Amino acid sequence: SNIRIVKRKAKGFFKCEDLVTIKDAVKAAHRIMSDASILVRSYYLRWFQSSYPLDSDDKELELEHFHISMACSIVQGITRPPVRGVGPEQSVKIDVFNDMLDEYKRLYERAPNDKENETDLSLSHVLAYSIDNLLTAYKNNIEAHFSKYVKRFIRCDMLAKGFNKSEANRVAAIYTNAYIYSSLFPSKINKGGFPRVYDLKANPWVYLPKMVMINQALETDFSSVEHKERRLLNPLPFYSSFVPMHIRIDTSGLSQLLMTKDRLDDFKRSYLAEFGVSLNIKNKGDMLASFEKIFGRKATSNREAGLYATEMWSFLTNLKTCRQWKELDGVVRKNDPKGTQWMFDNAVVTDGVSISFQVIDNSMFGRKAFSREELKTSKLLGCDPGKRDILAITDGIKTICYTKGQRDMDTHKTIRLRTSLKRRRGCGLEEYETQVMNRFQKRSCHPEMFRRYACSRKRMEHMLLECYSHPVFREFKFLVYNKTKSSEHRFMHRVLETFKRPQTNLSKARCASGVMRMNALKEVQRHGDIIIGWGNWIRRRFESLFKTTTVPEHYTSQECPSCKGRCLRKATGNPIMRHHLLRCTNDSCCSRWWNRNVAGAFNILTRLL
RNA sequence: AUCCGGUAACGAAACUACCGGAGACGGGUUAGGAGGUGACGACCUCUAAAACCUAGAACUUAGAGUGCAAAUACGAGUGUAAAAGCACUCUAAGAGCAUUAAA
Ligand SMILES: [Zn+2]
Repeated sequence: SNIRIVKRKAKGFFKCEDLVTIKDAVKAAHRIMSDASILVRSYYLRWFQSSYPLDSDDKELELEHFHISMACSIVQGITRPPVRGVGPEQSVKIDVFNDMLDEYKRLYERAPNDKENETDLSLSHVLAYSIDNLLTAYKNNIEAHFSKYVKRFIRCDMLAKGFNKSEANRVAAIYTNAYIYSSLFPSKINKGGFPRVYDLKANPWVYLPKMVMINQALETDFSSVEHKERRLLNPLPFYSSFVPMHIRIDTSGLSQLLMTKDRLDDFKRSYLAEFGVSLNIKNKGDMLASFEKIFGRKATSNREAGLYATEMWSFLTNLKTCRQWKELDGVVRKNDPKGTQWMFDNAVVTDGVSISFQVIDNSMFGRKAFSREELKTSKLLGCDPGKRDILAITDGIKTICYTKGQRDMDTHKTIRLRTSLKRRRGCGLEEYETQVMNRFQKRSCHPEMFRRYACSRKRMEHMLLECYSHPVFREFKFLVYNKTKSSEHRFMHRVLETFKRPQTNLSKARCASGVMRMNALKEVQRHGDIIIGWGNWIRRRFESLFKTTTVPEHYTSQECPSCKGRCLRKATGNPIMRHHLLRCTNDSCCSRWWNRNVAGAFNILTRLL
């Protein structure tokens, strides 16, 4: 199906009287989720010491959906398991609640208190979607960063054994290629002979214990290794940021928040008068009943049911009487070949400052089902995606780069940091956050080190949340998104004007050949008439205005256009070995001075030609 | 304090130096422009804002328009009688979120 999102400010969307409830709901959601994540993280660490190496008669611990749900109940002070019924399958899961409950007592050094976290509002339903995001986070972190752990462990070992820090990466790469394509890998799972990549995607939980072991050794085993090389990772993600996070609100969730039995009667009377049908609702919880019993008759089609959801939002929100409704009232973009029509999807995501609207295709609205010759005339350009500079563009006679500093100035980097320090320093919390908490780095995986950090934060949790609850922090969170487009769009506009006119010089770039001059003199007047090369190593928005192509990156930083062989290496022969100075290693070269951007970008463009 | 461009010492740097332009989130609070002598200044008026305070808005780029701010001479050496910037309407091209995280 087709799904799209629209992001706008939340001002005016909610009614004035109901605005207070929404604001307070966000605070409770962040506190419960943040505390729950720490409790879950601590529990898993204890399981690591329970059995390692793993036994052959038991399966690895995999976190299920109800694990996080029980954790939230413990935080709120629930005294008994939420499990319903008795059966062989629930024999083990029932006892797990007691173990987790005991762990919560062990984490803190004081008697648990219930009302320090409970809230009178019934915000249980909202927490349902927040759990899903955390669960999916573990899979993404394990699969993506697994290869990084392997290289670092081998890299640290080489450094410890006295081997030079230059060949350590090469040695690690050789081992990594063989195993991927001694104790850092398990036995091959798939019997079909496929590479280990398929095995990694088969299940991420199997490899999670291995990463935990790697981190523990890195903290203490490699004492002599330099601090810079020992960059600790976070195999177990957890919500550490104190800033409130976003939440998802649906029709069922919205009713549980704002609807009340006394106020419910007003909705029933309004619906009956305006539609002539009386709802079969007698209590607040009856609003979640199936469509069959709501009216006593069944809908003729799936799209009919969707219309019911839309009207519910109108009563509790100014959906059709707000400024933002202009872009959601069946607006069709000018450049859609299919002429698709979109409408509100009865879903809202907000954090109290910014609101994101979910809009789906009209054709699929309701109950969804289960789920070449242009190169001759076009002007050619190449790119060399580096690290210091996000992107670089060359044409054989001049170069332009999108430096990291350019984005920093556009995003108001200095102001954001300046404002944050001053506001926090007013309450005196700066010393505790930096001087104290820095001694107990959160990325540590040992139970003892983590326990010290966990209890320390709990003591100052009340003060920290109030200080970080100021909207100023969230305002900057929206500012970066708004300014991100401006920084990227302006650079793309500069690209057109940079090469719109024929180059005014023909001899400054001595390395330029006859072919380079022929392409430079070409005149362009449209965005789509320019073709920009790209490499395997931001491209989402660039392709929307300019056509792109892929070029191999093999040996693109050593080859030279007018030499018998590779001649590019780091500059030598001077007392100072500067950061990015490059000098040719032979006199038979068109140019003796080179830099990272021009040296690599020029070769990429040459291959395209 | 930083970004961009040029200049040499064979498309050279976080210092090898110099020169010409941008910019410091929103609101209240300071110095610059224009005008009762569009001569300077004597006296006032419209806009605007670095340091400080503060629970506080906004979909993005190229261009086209409208709409703003009012109070030297004649004569019998002599008396006196449009800029910075901002707001709105348009055209063209775009328009999917929440987070974990790093060489
Ligand atoms: Zn060469």
